Amino acid sequence: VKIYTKNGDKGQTRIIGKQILYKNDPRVAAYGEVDELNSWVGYTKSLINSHTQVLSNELEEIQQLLFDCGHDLATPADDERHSFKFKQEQPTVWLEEKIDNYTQVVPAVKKFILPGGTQLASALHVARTITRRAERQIVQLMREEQINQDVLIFINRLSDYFFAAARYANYLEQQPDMLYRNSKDVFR
Amino acid sequence: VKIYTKNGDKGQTRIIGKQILYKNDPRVAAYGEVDELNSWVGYTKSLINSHTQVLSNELEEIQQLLFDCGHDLATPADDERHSFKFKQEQPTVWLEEKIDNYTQVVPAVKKFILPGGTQLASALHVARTITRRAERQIVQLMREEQINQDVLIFINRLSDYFFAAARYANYLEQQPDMLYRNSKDVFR
Amino acid sequence: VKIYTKNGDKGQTRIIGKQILYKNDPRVAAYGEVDELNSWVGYTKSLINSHTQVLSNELEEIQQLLFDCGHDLATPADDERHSFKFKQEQPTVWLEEKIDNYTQVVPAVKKFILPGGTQLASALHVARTITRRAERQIVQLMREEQINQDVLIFINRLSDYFFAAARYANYLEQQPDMLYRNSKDVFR
Ligand SMILES: Nc1ncnc2c1ncn2[C@@H]1O[C@H](COP(=O)(O)OP(=O)(O)OP(=O)(O)O)[C@@H](O)[C@H]1O
Ligand SMILES: Nc1ncnc2c1ncn2[C@@H]1O[C@H](COP(=O)(O)OP(=O)(O)OP(=O)(O)O)[C@@H](O)[C@H]1O
Ligand SMILES: Nc1ncnc2c1ncn2[C@@H]1O[C@H](COP(=O)(O)OP(=O)(O)OP(=O)(O)O)[C@@H](O)[C@H]1O
Ligand SMILES: [K+]
Ligand SMILES: [K+]
Ligand SMILES: [K+]
Ligand SMILES: [Mg+2]
Ligand SMILES: [Mg+2]
Ligand SMILES: [Mg+2]
Repeated sequence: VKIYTKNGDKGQTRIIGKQILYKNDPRVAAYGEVDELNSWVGYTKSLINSHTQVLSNELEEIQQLLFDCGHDLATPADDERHSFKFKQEQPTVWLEEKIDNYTQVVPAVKKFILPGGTQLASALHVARTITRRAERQIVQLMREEQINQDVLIFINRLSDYFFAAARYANYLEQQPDMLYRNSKDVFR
Repeated sequence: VKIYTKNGDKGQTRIIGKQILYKNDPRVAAYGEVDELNSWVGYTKSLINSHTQVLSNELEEIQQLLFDCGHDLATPADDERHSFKFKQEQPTVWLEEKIDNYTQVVPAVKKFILPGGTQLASALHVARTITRRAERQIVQLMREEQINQDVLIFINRLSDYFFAAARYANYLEQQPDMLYRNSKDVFR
Repeated sequence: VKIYTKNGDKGQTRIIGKQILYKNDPRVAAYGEVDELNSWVGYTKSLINSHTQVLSNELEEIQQLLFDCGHDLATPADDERHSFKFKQEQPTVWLEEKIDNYTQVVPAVKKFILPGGTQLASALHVARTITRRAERQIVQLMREEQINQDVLIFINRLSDYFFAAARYANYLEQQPDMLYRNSKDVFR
């Protein structure tokens, strides 16, 4: 079992189906960024402590979902042999219930917060912004190729999830959020 | 209060003013990368310990400044309703005094250093390179649209600040820097 | 000694040789991403503990090699004054022996694993995906300019190294890997 095949040494790689693409192709970038997010989520999960244990399981669940998302991003819409498997409905509602819960429990802001606080909250804000980077790449792909739009819906919602969870993480250790000092009242 | 509006589910988003852009638009990428840097800085700040407490306040200050920078990056130069608020002068001189101080105190190198050392120093080198990534995106934007050039000045200087602070962080725990073994004498 | 020259304040910068490029130029991005990887590796190394000490030296070695790689990426192929110095052969075989060893020792999977586990294993998966991001940028450069193809070979192999090392890191603390629940048997 050798994970190195050396077939990518010239800069091309296989997607799902028969097509090979350059490694910088917008599709390869899209699921590559999802993979980087997925690794970051694993890193974030590794920072869980006794105050923040309640977040551990859902972070693992998100990793499972990001594999499902990446699968579809790797799959051309006109590949006869492979189909999209990701359905946004249940995963996205699941995220929304957590955003709702976490928004309700934490102290309310009007103003932008500094992305920071505890190590876990800060890692969740990093997750938030990597998710947003991945989303930009998914949009890049979408503008050139037919994608499963369900992935974009979920990935969009997911960065709201990470924002909400980051604030929740601070709340779980009673670390106050800090406000952006020049912020207008932006959350309504 | 629902932070999820679902208006971005199709890949477009509002900037400051009335314009909507695709999420992968160079402007949205520019302030998105600034936001990722901002989250990283929060993460770096969360790693401060009793040896490195002297760096905590300025890292928070940098977060405030990155919100000011992102505001202007989000604002088209011909938006009648919104103006640039960021002025580079004082923030950049403030960075320069710290670069000066930190450069003076730490052991002098000629040669490239390995970006590493303590956890905080290493996080500061990560900050350095995320700042540089954000700067590249700001330049991408600048080549297509009129930006507040003050933001570029500050963001340029900021990666020098993170280099200097990373070396300072090592010095604060008396962790020696390691040299790149094939380095020419590059700092003069 | 002032590391800030202010010459890049307008968005252009020098490469090796006489050429100046915009900071978002594909070459500047390529070695800039290598620099971000290099900083991440330093961060990963800073997470080493008594269980994982055996990985510390090779991570430092990888930092040395990434400087060698970046040098060549910074060097145009037709620069009369500067030459490529990186040779892939020995560094890449060195990576392969470690991939082999680490693959052999850890429990075998068929299926995709969640990128996660201990803090160090998770950081190694982050390294894996930053390496892959850098590789995409190196390919972007290659499609426009003649590069030292040895760098691409090594950088390709390196993300396999980080995958193998991440699994090894889990094994060193006896943290089980978790499988992607919808994975097909992909490793053969
Ligand atoms: N740099 C990269 N960024 C994102 N995705 C990649 C990258 N390289 C390959 N891929 C995708 O992820 C899968 C696994 O990567 P892998 O390294 O095995 O591919 P490869 O580089 O083509 O092969 P090899 O590394 O054996 O030469 C590939 O089949 C491809 O779909
Ligand atoms: N992926 C992204 N990367 C960077 N910036 C973004 C991204 N998506 C939106 N933005 C910018 O940041 C602000 C807040 O993001 P937000 O998620 O609220 O926007 P949206 O995705 O358009 O809306 P929603 O998530 O409610 O559907 C936006 O108004 C826009 O200026
Ligand atoms: N944002 C960036 N991303 C990646 N590489 C960069 C970036 N800016 C400069 N470089 C490269 O790295 C080297 C060091 O960066 P440095 O900040 O010293 O350059 P500069 O911005 O042109 O100068 P200064 O910061 O003094 O105005 C440069 O010579 C150039 O090769
Ligand atoms: K491989
Ligand atoms: K939102
Ligand atoms: K500089
Ligand atoms: Mg959104
Ligand atoms: Mg500079
Ligand atoms: Mg490969």
